[PDB]
Amino acid sequence: KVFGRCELAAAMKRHGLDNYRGYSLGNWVCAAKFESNFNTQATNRNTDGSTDYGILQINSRWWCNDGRTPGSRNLCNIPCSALLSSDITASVNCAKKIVSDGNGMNAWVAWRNRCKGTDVQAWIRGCRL
Repeated sequence: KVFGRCELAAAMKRHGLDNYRGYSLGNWVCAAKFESNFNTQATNRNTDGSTDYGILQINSRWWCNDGRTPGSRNLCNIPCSALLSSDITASVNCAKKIVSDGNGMNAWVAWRNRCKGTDVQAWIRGCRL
């Protein structure tokens, strides 16, 4: 499904992402917008054989297992198909593990490119949270 901006902000908040590891809610909403355009079913193939899955475009080489990626490490221990669900729970749980990995939100290229620095709070203004 395609989440509406405020609808997603409320779901990610309910799931403890506001200020998780030092990143305010807007950072996460901003990452979702440029990563998948709020679509839980987005997928994208990479030159190395991996695919990025879901609302947060979590990569199959290190994080989830899709059974077709050479060098798969499955560090969130989850099938990549669980990440395309309408329930963002599995994507959120795995993102909490990715961000804890000593680099933070730099794991998401769209985030470092389009969100890091800007007024990320704009992503949450006008919503009831």
